[PDB]
Amino acid sequence: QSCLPNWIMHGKSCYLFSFSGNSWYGSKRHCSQLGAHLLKIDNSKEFEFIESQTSSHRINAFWIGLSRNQSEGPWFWEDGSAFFPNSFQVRNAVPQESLLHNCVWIHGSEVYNQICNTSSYSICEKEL
Amino acid sequence: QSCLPNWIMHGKSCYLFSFSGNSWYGSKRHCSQLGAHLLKIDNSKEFEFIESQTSSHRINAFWIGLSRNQSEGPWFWEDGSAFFPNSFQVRNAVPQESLLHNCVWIHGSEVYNQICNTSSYSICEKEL
Ligand SMILES: [Ca+2]
Ligand SMILES: [Ca+2]
Ligand SMILES: [Cl-]
Ligand SMILES: [Cl-]
Ligand SMILES: [Cl-]
Ligand SMILES: [Cl-]
Repeated sequence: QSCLPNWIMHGKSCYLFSFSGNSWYGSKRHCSQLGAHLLKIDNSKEFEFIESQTSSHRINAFWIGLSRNQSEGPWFWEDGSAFFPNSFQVRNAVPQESLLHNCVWIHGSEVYNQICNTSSYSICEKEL
Repeated sequence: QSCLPNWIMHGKSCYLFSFSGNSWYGSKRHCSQLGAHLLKIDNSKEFEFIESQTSSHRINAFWIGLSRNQSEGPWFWEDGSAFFPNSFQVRNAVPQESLLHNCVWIHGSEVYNQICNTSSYSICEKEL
């Protein structure tokens, strides 16, 4: 069971920390070109691993595979599964301030909703 | 190469026509669990193939992998690539009438925006 050069193994996955700026959509499509998807956080061990990387790279945020379709309405992971705050809650959460903030990125130790077209770094994930 | 039993080959893909009702999100989940994604239409030949199936199965509509994160926002395929009306235009397009209509399905020969949570059939796609 292998990961590609420059991808990091943890748990049951391979990870690319992409230090390049893209909208959330551009990030999704970059991960897709690599046969991967934007990060889905599945458990606490996965979260703490990711967080140990994002908190050590806190100059930019990293787009992840979490988004909603309505400007407030349910968060869903890139595989279509529902969000549960098992490891973290999405931050910036009153009605008004959340307006058009429909995609999610990690910045340091915090997971934030954000305007989808914002240029940021990203994390891709592929199964080990 | 090969497609799974009950998946149909066309062009460079294998297709599952899923005759089971789900939300757009639930359809996304089902395709993801099969190592697949919701239909992405890449070309006119692919569209015409799909349309010969949807127009012969008109009792229900089929969720596909096209959605937007806000109603005043651009459609994107499930791989993050931008939508272009090469084969079809999404139908129901005046501002006020397509609010909360943020996911796309095919019904017969037409592609419509719809309320994401609506239950219908779906089409999964994976590479041949
Ligand atoms: Ca994961
Ligand atoms: Ca396709
Ligand atoms: Cl993704
Ligand atoms: Cl978790
Ligand atoms: Cl999908
Ligand atoms: Cl059309």
